[PDB]
Amino acid sequence: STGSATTTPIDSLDDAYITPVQIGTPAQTLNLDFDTGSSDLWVFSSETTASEVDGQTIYTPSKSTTAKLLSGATWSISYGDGSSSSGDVYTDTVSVGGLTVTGQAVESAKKVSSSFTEDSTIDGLLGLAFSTLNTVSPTQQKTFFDNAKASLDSPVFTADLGYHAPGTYNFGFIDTTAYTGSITYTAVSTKQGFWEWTSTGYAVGSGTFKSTSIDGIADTGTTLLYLPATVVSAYWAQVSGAKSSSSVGGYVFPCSATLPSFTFGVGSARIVIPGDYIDFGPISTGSSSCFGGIQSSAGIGINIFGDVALKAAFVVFNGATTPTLGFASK
Ligand SMILES: NCCNC(=O)c1cccs1
Ligand SMILES: NCCNC(=O)c1cccs1
Repeated sequence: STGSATTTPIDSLDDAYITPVQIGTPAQTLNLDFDTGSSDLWVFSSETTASEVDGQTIYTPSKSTTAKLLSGATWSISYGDGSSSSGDVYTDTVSVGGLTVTGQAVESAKKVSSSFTEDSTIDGLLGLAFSTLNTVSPTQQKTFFDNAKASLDSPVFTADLGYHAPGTYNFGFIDTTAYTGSITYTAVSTKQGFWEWTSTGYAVGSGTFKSTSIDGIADTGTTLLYLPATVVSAYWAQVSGAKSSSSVGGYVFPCSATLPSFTFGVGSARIVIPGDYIDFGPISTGSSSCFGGIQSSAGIGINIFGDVALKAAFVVFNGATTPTLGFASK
């Protein structure tokens, strides 16, 4: 089997991407944030505290003939950005882009943190990291990809995120029309439950490439590119008037700037992030200070190849017995 779904930026900055997902019988379509950095599929629901719902579409398990309470199971998750959610669990039929899984754990939120409530465009998350990170207790649950894998034509999914445009998530096949050149594959560690890999180095603009190992995760659920402070300082040093602002919480730059590109290495291959991809717009409405798309990971404890990086590539998440990542230009 295969599936193919379009993913759409939630706003003009690409702060996140939403992908429609069919849950239940008859289908209830929710717009979920596909997150290769977490492993829970959770939704706003008829159980969510009413004051914490503001415009999201909810899953109502009592209206699905295939929904079953997963008795005793609860979940609770805290993300790296400080946001959180928790609740109970149903199993139900979940389809993405024509690919159906029966008996998928659908984690129903009873509580969500303010940043979820305040984002009316995201109806929940669909985790695509390794199932070892799933938070359901006392019986850990599998991701949608892990449940689908055996049925897929190839045990893979691909992320093709757009810059200020829609893109695609495919499951079970590699669309050879969607990228240029060849795909370079690189090793993955699953030891922390993430799609963790080692980049071979970086360049700033037309500068020389620096060969250096940068361990990090491929995380579609993180907006920005988070790298070591040395690398980030080298990038922003090429932008007149850029500075790290403790008050704003990262590097800012004059909105009048033309940003340089940023290149990262994948083995002997190179992915180029155009400068425009690194502009996240005014820090507040009407400001002439703009927020940078490359930020330090020093406060995180891991480097994160988020959407800024991933949207410059066609990315293969290879879930073979030994997982690997693939990157191609496009
Ligand atoms: N801070 C806004 C609410 N949190 C989110 O939208 C998340 C997306 C992916 C991981 S957390
Ligand atoms: N240098 C121009 C300031 N940047 C912007 O207005 C936007 C960034 C992303 C969408 S608009």
